[PDB]
Amino acid sequence: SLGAKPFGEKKFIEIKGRRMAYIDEGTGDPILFQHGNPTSSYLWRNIMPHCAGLGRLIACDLIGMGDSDKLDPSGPERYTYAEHRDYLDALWEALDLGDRVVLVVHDWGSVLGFDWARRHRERVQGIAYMEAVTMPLEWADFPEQDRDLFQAFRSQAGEELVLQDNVFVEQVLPGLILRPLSEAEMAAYREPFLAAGEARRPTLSWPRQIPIAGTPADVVAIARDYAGWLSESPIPKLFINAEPGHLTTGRMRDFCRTWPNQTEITVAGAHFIQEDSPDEIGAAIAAFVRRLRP
Ligand SMILES: [Ca+2]
Ligand SMILES: [Cl-]
Ligand SMILES: [Cl-]
Repeated sequence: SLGAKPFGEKKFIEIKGRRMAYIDEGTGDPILFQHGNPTSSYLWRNIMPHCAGLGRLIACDLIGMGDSDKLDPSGPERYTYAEHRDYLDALWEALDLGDRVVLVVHDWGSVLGFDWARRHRERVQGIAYMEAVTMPLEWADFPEQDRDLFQAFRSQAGEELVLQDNVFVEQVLPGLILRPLSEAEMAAYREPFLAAGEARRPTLSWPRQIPIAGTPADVVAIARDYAGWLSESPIPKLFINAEPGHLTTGRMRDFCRTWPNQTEITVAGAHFIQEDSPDEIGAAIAAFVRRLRP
């Protein structure tokens, strides 16, 4: 069902001298849910219950997000993809995930998860993905109506929009969810970002890192690498397509539809589809995991 309550209990662990927060419920092989910008483990709260008893259910809060520590001193050079990956790699190592992991990914969680899967392919049992960065983008691949805003994030205007005015949390987020969010739901999304200034830096560093028209080159190369790999990998896949969808449409979707050994369903949603169709998404993930784990 829908609902504003988080799933399970937040746990904390020290990583590179910082505390990171995560949900870790149940036993067995992990089903690892990764949020992106500007969300947290909270994104998965109505989806994870569908996988009850099917494995160890894990959702990590990226550094500087959710209940994870902020980086200090924060600034325009902090919270790059590379820095997030250092923290998340270390957290995932610390969690003792074993060698039959099912990844469930979204948004920046997909860049992180697809890249981790490429690097740890022997340990990946299945990959479920939705509204994901399936390959590097060209501007034509970025949803037309949001181009100007994201171009502004990727300019000097970004600090005012995001650090001062919290545009990613307050405008982009509800703008890409089809149903109205409750007061409690927005409170949960707002909480890590209540203070103006550097507390909000992760939500600006993220759009600045999106691999678009060759920039930034490091993230482009990472996405190029995992795009080639996923297009050939026999690892079972679940593609949760969205209508109307947002990012994973057009050529982005044409491309991921070429990936081997893949099941697809379509659910209602734009970008943050977990808030529109959580039960349809959860049901599909659970069915996928049941087939992977007979
Ligand atoms: Ca909306
Ligand atoms: Cl095992
Ligand atoms: Cl972003």
